[PDB]
Amino acid sequence: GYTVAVVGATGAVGAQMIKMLEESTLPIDKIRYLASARSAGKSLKFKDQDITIEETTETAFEGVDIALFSAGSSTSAKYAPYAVKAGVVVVDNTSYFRQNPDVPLVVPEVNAHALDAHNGIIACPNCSTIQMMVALEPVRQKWGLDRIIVSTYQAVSGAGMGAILETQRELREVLNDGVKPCDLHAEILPSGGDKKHYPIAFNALPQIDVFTDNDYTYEEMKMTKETKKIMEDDSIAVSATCVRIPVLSAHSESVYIETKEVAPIEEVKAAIAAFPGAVLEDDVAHQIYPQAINAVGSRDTFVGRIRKDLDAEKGIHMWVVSDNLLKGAAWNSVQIAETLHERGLVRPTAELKFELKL
Amino acid sequence: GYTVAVVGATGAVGAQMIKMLEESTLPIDKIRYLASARSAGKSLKFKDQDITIEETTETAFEGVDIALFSAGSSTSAKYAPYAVKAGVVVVDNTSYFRQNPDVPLVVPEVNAHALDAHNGIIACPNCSTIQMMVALEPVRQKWGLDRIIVSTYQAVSGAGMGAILETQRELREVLNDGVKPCDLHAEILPSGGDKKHYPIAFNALPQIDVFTDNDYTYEEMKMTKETKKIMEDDSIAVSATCVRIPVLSAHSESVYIETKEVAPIEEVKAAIAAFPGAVLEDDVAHQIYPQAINAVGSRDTFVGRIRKDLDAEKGIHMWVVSDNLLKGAAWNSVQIAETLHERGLVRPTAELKFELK
Ligand SMILES: NC(=O)c1ccc[n+]([C@@H]2O[C@H](COP(=O)([O-])OP(=O)(O)OC[C@H]3O[C@@H](n4cnc5c(N)ncnc54)[C@H](OP(=O)(O)O)[C@@H]3O)[C@@H](O)[C@H]2O)c1
Ligand SMILES: NC(=O)c1ccc[n+]([C@@H]2O[C@H](COP(=O)([O-])OP(=O)(O)OC[C@H]3O[C@@H](n4cnc5c(N)ncnc54)[C@H](OP(=O)(O)O)[C@@H]3O)[C@@H](O)[C@H]2O)c1
Ligand SMILES: N[C@H](CC(=O)C(F)(F)P(=O)(O)O)C(=O)O
Ligand SMILES: N[C@H](CC(=O)C(F)(F)P(=O)(O)O)C(=O)O
Ligand code: NA
Repeated sequence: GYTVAVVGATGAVGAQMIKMLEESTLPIDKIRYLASARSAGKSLKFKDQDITIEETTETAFEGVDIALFSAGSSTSAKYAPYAVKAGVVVVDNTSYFRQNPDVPLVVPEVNAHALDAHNGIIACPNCSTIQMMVALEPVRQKWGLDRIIVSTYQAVSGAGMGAILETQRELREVLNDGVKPCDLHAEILPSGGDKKHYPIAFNALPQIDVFTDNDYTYEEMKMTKETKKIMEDDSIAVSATCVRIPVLSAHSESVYIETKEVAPIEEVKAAIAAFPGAVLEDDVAHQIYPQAINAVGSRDTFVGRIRKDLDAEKGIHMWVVSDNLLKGAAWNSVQIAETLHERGLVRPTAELKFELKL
Repeated sequence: GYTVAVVGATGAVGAQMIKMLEESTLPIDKIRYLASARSAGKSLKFKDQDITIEETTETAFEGVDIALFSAGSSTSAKYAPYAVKAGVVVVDNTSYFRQNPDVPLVVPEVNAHALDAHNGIIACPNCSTIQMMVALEPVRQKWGLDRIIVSTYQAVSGAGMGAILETQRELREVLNDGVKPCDLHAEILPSGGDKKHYPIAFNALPQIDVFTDNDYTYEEMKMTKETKKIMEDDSIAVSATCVRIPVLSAHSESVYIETKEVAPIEEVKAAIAAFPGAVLEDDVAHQIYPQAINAVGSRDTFVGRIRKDLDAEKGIHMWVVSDNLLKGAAWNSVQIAETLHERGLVRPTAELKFELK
């Protein structure tokens, strides 16, 4: 069996990585929980076992077969290359390595083939991108994809445990203490590292991550760039608006596409229904559509409100929902590791292709 | 001055209509509040004065100059034609008369001209449509509009006072009682008149109003058909997705447009800033963009996140936010009434064109 390390075991994704590992088929002989100096020394469960949390260091990866990283881009940049050098296969939840040509960017239902040529690091894509890829890939396979316009409705757990706690505090202050939403104090949202912070309670913040040079945010551009890499087609036009709403878990997305060929809606429905990891929830006669609260806890991606555009021949609208901590993060990572095992790809990489930052 | 009646004075919109009238320049000699039998007798304030709520009947409109309706489509269906008969000018905040060719469907900043030929009824458009029209008209004036794609983030107050209280209860039960959002009991949302009801707490419900036979909701279809009427151009392609989110007040909209001619972004920002009723809130270097919680209480429509599409040369994305009970309803209605007064259009209609029921 494998020695498996979870880096960032204490965070929101880390907690779900633990759960998905507990429920995994992976033969695990030994598990290790790694975090920062803040959590080192504390204890955390794996099933019934007590696991002591260790500080993540350059030397902490000896004897490790598989390491799942979810501790921010900084941690992966510093330590993932040292893990590869130790002989680990890293599944990385951060954006740091995603656009590196030596790094597969994988949703297993879409591009498992990319895993075969890995060089020690597999990047888990952006959470909002992942669920959109599951929904759209069965459509692309049959009718092609020319463009995507997406507006997201994103849960706060994607910004981490602190953002979850901030959201609950703000809501409790409003609903129990009578504080006005605009009088709330915020410390993290919309973006922890950015200069200014705004309340999320009873609000909708059209900012996820920091702004880039082109007035789109990094989140919006990640949706653009990662889609093109995952689907291996730079010609797919993608533009996004990414918005944080008062939901703790599960991202929802209003997705518009134009296919290359006319895609009859009933066949699109059937195509999505038949695609692994995708579930059709589309019965408007009984008000059946994907809902964030129903998707929580499920590894599946739910698709409904499917209908053609009122004017554009090749245009289709839909509503896509998935648990952002599961398919958006921890489940996608564990599924990658299971696929690596299936394909006999869990082994050291001889040639190091990644800078050691010390 | 005028005698002004508010029909549906006790509701969420009714309360804001009172507030907008209290803050209005309209010369009001006498104020009347109308509602159902359940409210008849009770008292509501107009500034410092005590006004007794009257039951709305087909004969209760004698002497009235202006009637603002926001009491449901069936209430306007039954009573507005009798108000017109009595010589009233009706400003209707329901969807009922909106597609009638004899009825102007008005956003004052956009199509005030349409008021001149009114036949006693002027329809206030759908809330989510209004703020989109305020944002987009200044762009259409200069570079035209080929298509609109819009995804909404709608506040629960649009569904009425009960939807607010249902949302608050649900959130309290999750946060205070540890009830999973899954297990919440709902009675109103997504749509009061529909068969099944779902929790909104920590959720996003892709249903507003009921479904039509083309799989779009009436809300999505209203944004389509009302846009075409307001902008007087049936050639504008409009497709919408309308979503309820856990916000009490103010609608947000992710709006994609394609113009007829390429519209330079700084000029688009300048045109929106210069347009009455629209405010530019767009300074990404300082994280400035419209926000629902900031828009509550204001008559203005706030526009930001303005940027060209990454690929379509004439494509532009933006973010539009307005208080759905103000510009979305009560303020648009009162502003209509003020515009009628300015244009000398508050007078009895000679020819009745609406069937008495
Ligand atoms: N409510 C509770 O009683 C409870 C439950 C769960 C989590 N928590 C705590 O709340 C914190 C919230 O985290 P967050 O909002 O900042 O984001 P987060 O995404 O939820 O977690 C970030 C993860 O990255 C790890 N990390 C950060 N810097 C690191 C470094 N230099 N080297 C190795 N790992 C590093 C963190 O470990 P560290 O934990 O050591 O910082 C954490 O596991 C967690 O870190 C956790 O300690 C509390
Ligand atoms: N706790 C709650 O669930 C909640 C809270 C406040 C009010 N309500 C009542 O529930 C009903 C619908 O719920 P909602 O929250 O969506 O209300 P709403 O939209 O905020 O208000 C609807 C308004 O229309 C009026 N109206 C209804 N039927 C009428 C009729 N046949 N003739 C004249 N006026 C009429 C109501 O007056 P009336 O008040 O006289 O009915 C009310 O002022 C309303 O009638 C409202 O009064 C419910
Ligand atoms: N902030 C996250 C998305 C991110 O920006 C991220 F976590 F860095 P990713 O690795 O791209 O999923 C969110 O709102 O869900
Ligand atoms: N349900 C309302 C919109 C409506 O359906 C309406 F109140 F009937 P309208 O008069 O068309 O604004 C909302 O979501 O805000
Ligand atoms: Na194998």
